[PDB]
Amino acid sequence: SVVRDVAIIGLSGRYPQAKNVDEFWNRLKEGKNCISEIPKDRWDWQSFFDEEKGKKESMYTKWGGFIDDMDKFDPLFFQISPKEAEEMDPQERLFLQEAYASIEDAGYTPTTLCESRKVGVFVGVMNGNYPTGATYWSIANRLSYLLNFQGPSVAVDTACSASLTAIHFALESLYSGTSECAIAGGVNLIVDPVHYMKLSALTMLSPSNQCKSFGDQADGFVDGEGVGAIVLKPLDKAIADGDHIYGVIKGSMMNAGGKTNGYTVPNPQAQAQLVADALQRANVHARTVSYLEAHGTGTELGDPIEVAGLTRAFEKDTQDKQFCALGSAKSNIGHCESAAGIAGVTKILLQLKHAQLVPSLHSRTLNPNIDFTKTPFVVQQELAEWRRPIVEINGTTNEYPRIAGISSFGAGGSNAHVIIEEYIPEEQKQSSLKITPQNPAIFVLSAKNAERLYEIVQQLLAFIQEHSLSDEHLADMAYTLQVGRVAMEERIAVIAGTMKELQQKLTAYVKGQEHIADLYRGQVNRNQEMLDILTSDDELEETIARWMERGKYSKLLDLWVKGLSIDWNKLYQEEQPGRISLPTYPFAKESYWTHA
Amino acid sequence: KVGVFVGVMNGNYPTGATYWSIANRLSYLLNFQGPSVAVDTACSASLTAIHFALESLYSGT
Repeated sequence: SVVRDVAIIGLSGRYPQAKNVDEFWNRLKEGKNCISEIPKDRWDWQSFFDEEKGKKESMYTKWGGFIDDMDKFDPLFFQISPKEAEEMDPQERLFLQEAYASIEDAGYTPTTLCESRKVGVFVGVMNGNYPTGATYWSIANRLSYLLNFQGPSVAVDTACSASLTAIHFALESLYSGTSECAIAGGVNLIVDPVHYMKLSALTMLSPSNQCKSFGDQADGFVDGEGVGAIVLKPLDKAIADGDHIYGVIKGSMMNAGGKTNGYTVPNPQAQAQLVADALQRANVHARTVSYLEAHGTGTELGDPIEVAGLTRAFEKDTQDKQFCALGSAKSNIGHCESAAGIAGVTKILLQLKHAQLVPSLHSRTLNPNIDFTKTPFVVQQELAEWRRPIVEINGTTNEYPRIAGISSFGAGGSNAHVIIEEYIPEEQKQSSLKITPQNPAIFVLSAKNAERLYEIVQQLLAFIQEHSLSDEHLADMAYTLQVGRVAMEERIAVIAGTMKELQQKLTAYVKGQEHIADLYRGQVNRNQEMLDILTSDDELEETIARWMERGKYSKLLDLWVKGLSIDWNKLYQEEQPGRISLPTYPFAKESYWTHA
Repeated sequence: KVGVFVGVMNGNYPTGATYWSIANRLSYLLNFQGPSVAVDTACSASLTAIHFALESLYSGT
C-alpha cells in the first residue's frame, strides 16, 4: 500500500564497550574510540600476524570491535537445554536476548504485543562462521517459535547493508498489513580467525585501530561486532496506545549499482538515485536534512565517491552549501557489517533523544581529495547542540524538525537508505495520575530466581540514580512495570508515595532487611495449586476489581506475590499512564561452546 | 531496475557462506540495479523470495 509513517517503539543493543544503549550514548558523546586488541579467547593473533598485506592464510591487523561475554547465555530462561545451547550459534542467542530486551523496553509482554500473534521477524546477517554452520533462518525462526510470533520470519543477507534491507522489508510488511508489529535488526560476530584472513587477503582492512571516516590517509575499515533489534509500529497506533517513541521512519530505499568498472566498485550515480528516490518517497525536501550519518568506511576510494553521490542527490533539490552536519559512528565502534545500519540508526535515535550532535572521530584533517566547501555538508567535529533548522523552501519560512538520513552500502553493490524524523508529541499533561502519599503507586518486580531479582533491584536503583528519576516518574514507572514485564516466579512488590521512599525500601531490600514496611516477598512456585482453581471464574477477578477500587493494596500484593494473577490495567479506570524505558532482564551469563 | 531475489540455506563450501555474492555477482555482470538479495527461509526460501519479488513488483520498485 501507500507510504505511511512508521514508529520505532522499542530499542535494545550491544556494541563494543557498550552493553546497553546508555553506554552507547556515553561513548558517542565523549568521542570514544572503542577499538581493542583481538582477545586471546578468540584466537592468538601472533600465530597468524604478518605485515605483508594480501598474503594468504594470514592477517595484518591485531584489532577489532569485540563485545564482552560473547559466549554467555541464560538457556534455562527459554527452556532450552544446555546441550542445545552449546549447539546454537551465539548470533542466534544474542539476537534472541536483544529482541526480548527490546520488547521489555517498549513496555510490552510477548502476549500483549499483538493479540493476533501477527508479529513479523526480519533479520539481516552475512557471516556464518560458527563450526556447526550458517543457519541464518533460525535467528528469526527461534524467535518466532519461542515468542509465539506467527507473522513473516526471515533471515536476509545483503552483505554490509543487510540490516537496513531488513528494515526496509519491515516497513513494506507494515505497509501491506501482513504484520501489525515487527522485529527488525541485524547481527555480526567474529568467531574464527578465517574471518580476518579472508578480509586481509583482499586488503580491505586498515592495519590500524582507526576508521578514518572522511579523514586523510584513509586505508580501510576496522572490523567490528554488533547486535541490535528495533520494534516497529504504525505511528497512528503508537500515538493511540501511548507508547514511547524514539523516532519516525518516513521512508527508505534499497538498490544496486549494476555494472561498474570493476566488481565491488561503487557507483555514485546509483547512490544519488537511491537517495533522491528515498527523499521523493518520503516527500522530504533535502534542505530540511540537518545530519547525515555516512557509511564512512574509511577507504580512499569509497569516501570521495560517497560525497560525490550525496552532493549530486542534494543538488537535485538545493544549491545551498555546508548546511548539514556529516559524521560516522564507525569512527567510534568500527565497521560491524550486518549491524552497521542498525548501529547508525541507534546513534541517530540517541541524538534525537538527547538533541545533541556528537563528534565523528579521526576527521580533524579532512580527506584532501574532498572539497567540503563545494558541498551541502559540514563534517561534525565536536559535541554540539543539534539545532532545528529554519528554512525558506519555496520562499516560505518555517522551522523544521531535526531530520537525519542514513545510507548503507554493501560490498557487492547493494545500497539502502532510510529517512528518520523526530517524533514531536502533542502537549497533553493532565497529570491526573499524580503519585502522592495519598495516592501511592504499586511497583512490581519479578525474576526467574532470587539472584536475578536481586540484580533487577540493583539495576533499578542504579537507573533511577543515573537518570535522576523522581516523583514525577513514579506513575510511568509503576505503569510500565505493571503492564510491561512478564510476572515471573520470584516476586517482590513495594508501595511508595515518593521516589525517595522507593529508594529507601529497595535499598533496604538490597541491604538484606528481612522485614520492610509495605514490601512483600514470596514465590509462585509454592501456591500453584490454589491458584489454578480460583482464577478461572471472573467472580474473583471482580473481587479483585473491588479490592483495587477500595484500595486494598496490601491484600492484593500479599496475594499477587504468591502467584495470584492481577489484571493491572483495571487499576487505571480513567485515562492511562505512559510507557517508559526501564532496565531489562539481567539474563544469567553462563558460557556455552562446542568443539570443532 | 531489474530485481534479483534468490533463496539459499546451506553454505558449506570451504571458503565460507557468502550468500550475498550469489545475487550481487549476477546484478553486477548483467548491469541490474534493482534490489539484489539472498534470502534464507530454509525450505520455503525460494518461495519466500518469490513472495518478495511479487511485493516489489506491486510497489513498483
